Formats: sequence, structure tokens, C-alpha cells
Amino acid sequence: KDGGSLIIGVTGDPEVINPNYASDRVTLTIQQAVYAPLFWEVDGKPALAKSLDISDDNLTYTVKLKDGLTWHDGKPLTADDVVFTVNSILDTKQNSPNRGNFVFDDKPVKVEAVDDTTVKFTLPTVAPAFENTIKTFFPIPKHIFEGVENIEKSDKNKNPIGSGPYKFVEYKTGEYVSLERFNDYFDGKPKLDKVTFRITKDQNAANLALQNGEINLKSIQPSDRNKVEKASAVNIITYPENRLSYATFNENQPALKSKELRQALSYALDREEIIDAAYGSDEYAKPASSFLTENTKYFTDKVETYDQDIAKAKKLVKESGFDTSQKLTVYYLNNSKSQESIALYLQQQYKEIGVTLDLKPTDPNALSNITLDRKNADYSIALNGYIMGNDPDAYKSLYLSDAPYNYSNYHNKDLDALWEKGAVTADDKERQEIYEKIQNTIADDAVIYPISYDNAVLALDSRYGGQKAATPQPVTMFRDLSKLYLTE
Repeated sequence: KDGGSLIIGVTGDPEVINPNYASDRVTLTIQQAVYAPLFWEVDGKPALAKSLDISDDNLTYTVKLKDGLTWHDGKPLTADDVVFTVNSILDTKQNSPNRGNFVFDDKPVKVEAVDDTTVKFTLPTVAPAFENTIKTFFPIPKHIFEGVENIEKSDKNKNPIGSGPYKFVEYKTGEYVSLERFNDYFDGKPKLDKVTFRITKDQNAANLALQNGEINLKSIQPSDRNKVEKASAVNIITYPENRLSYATFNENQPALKSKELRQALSYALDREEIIDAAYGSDEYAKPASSFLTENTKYFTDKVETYDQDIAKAKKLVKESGFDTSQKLTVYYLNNSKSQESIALYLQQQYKEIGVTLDLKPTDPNALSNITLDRKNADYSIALNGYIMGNDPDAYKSLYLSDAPYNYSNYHNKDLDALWEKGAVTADDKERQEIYEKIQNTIADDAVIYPISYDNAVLALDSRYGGQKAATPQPVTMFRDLSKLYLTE
């Protein structure tokens, strides 16, 4: 009752396996197995860290580490690694995408190693969201990257040294990544001996590999769930992915400047029907309300949702002054059955309120160029989605007037003052009231149409136990693979 191998199916090649840069699904999935964080994001529980303590004035965060931690090569893991990691992110020449989380009004957070097991962070001004940044932090090893000028390109990333439950063995380009258990893993010796990440793009082929035991674990698309469940002995696991599926209204098009038109295009829709048409049933998504997902602090479902009222929708499109003669465009991904079904539903529903909608499915690259361009007015509506994290401050880049991901091109100075005010307010209840108003203003102005909070689906070979303990979670499938075990 020990050892065994686990083969996990992923869709593409990883990029740089280094937590200072990892951002795509595959790289993060592999990183979760190789590197341990200070705290586990999904629940804020202690991981490499034993505890976090915040001073009364909210400027000093003290993190205590567990004793006797080591990296995969046997070197100790101490505060010096934490300090080094933060300084390597702060260092502008390294181009770390998370640098913004350690800077406030252009001033960096100061970090210091009081002892080998004590890290002290001193903020320049109050910043409640910094607790979240600490809870999503994976340290890198100082003895490996100290004196490296370009960390992202370093060949040392070819054989990543980590603190996670699985040590790196090798990487065959376009084929697989193999790992082996780390016996001194802080949370206990892993039960499975080897873990291989198998790269297979075609889902029909991947699902067949799963059926024949060539793959033991992978993500499944909703439309394939009944196929794989009856094909072999597998347990299907469904859990929230903290993803919001939504439609944006492009205010660069003059007609969509009208609050009335945006509200008409909300009242014409029904969430249970969209979910029903997009995914097969309601097991894969639940109706959204707020622009925030349920995992995010201060989430509230008590916002305006524009429940289906076609008669009232007709009233609003009239009051709008929109000349129905004109036609609207919905831009979405040309390789997503969900997005096409959602599009047809909007077309269908808008037809019924006297509005003509033209479907404009597009190539992914082309879609980025279109929607990532803040001056673009080609699209009337764009279907999108996001997984933003546990603190609402991270959502600013999607709703500030100047933000690069403000797809709706909504410009409201007063709302922007609330966003900034929320970022600097320490009192919990006063901070709750601010994000409630933000949720209320976005819903009241029908800036977007939140469709659903989506679930992800995994298929795990029935011979494997411990899925509860491994914790299914957004993006990486599981929180900790060292809890899985093979029952042969």
C-alpha cells in the first residue's frame, strides 16, 4: 500500500516553471506540484508558513516559517529565500508580472529576515490587499538564483528546484514532464512515487487515453462528461473554478453609451436558459449576479440582476433612441461551443425586442488584438471570462477608466475614487461598504452582463483515493497531489 505512478493529462507545453513568472494554466498546474506556497490560497491555511501576524497600525506583516524546511537539493529553506524572492520581484530589470503587488504609490514594501524562521514586511502605507499577496506567494531559492541577471531566461529553470511534494526529473518537449516524490515534503511524505504530466491536445484522443488507463487524471469539458463517465471506471469531480462568464457592452460605440439600451439588453435575457444552452445542464455553472465571484471578499448577490422582462426591455430600447435600423455585433472565440451557443441565444433574444445582432466569431489571436485595444469600436458586445482571486482590489484593471482590461470602455471618475478608497481602507466593515457600492454601481449602470459562475470538471481513475484531502481547486486541478494514493 505505497508508491505507484500517476499520469495527468494537460493540453499544452509549459512555459517557464518559476513562480515569479508563471501565469498560464499548464505552467501553474506543474508549479503547484513542484513549489509550495507560504499559505494555501484556496483557504488561507498555513503551508510553508506557520503563521501571519498583522500589526495594529496595519503597516507591519510578520510571517513565521516552519522549522527544518528544505529545498529539493537539501539546502535549508529560510526567511533569506523569502527576502530574496521579494527583492527579485521588486527588481525592475527582472520584468516580474507580479511586481505591482509589492509596490504602493511607487514605493516598495520593505522586507527583512529577523531570523531564519521570521520574515517582517513593512508597508509604506496601509494596504489590506497585501494579506492576499502574502497568501498567494511561492518562494524561490536564493542559493540557485542569487547573481542571475535574467531569471526568466536562465537555463536553471530547465531543472527547477522547489519545495513542493514532487521533484523535477525531466522534460521532453511536446510530450511530457516527469517528477518524483520529495520525501522531506513539509506536509508529509507523498504516497504516490511518480507523477507524469502527459501533453495531449485532442480531447477525443485524450479521453480515449483515459479510458485505456494511459492517463489517470485530467480536466473534462462539460459536453464530454457523459462519454467518459460510462466509458471506464472514473470518478467525476465538479467544483467551482471561480470563473465569471460575462458579456461586455462596448461604450466606444455611441449607441451603447445609453444606460437604457444596456439595461434593455440585460432584461431580454434569462440566466438559467443561457446556462442550459451553453453547457448541458446546471451542474456546470450557476447564475451570476455580482461582477465579483463568490470566493472574493465582500461578494454579495444582492445587486440588480435585470431578471427577464421582454416587455420592459421593449420599453427601454424605445426610450433609448436607438434606431433598430442599425445592427449590433457580438464578438467571441471561434473555437468555443459554449460561446457560440451564448451568442445565438443573445441573437435570438435581441431579435424578440426589435434589435438585430450579427454574430462575428473570431480567431483567438485576432480577438486579443481587437479587445485588448482600448480605442476599438468594432465590437458592440464581447463574450469573456475571468478568474481574479480573493481580494476585490485585483478587479480594478477591468473597471478603472484607464485600465487595459476595461473591455466595456466605461469611464466613471466617482467610481474610480471608490476603487482607490477601498484599496487604502483597513477597517473591515468600512471596506465592506465600499465594495458593496462598487458592486451596486456596476450592476445599476449595466456595465456588463454577468452570466454565470462556472465550474470545472475532473475525471480521476477510480483506483485512486484521497481526492477530498488533495482538494480540487481552480486552475491546477488539485491543491496537493501528495494526498492522492493508488489502491491496487
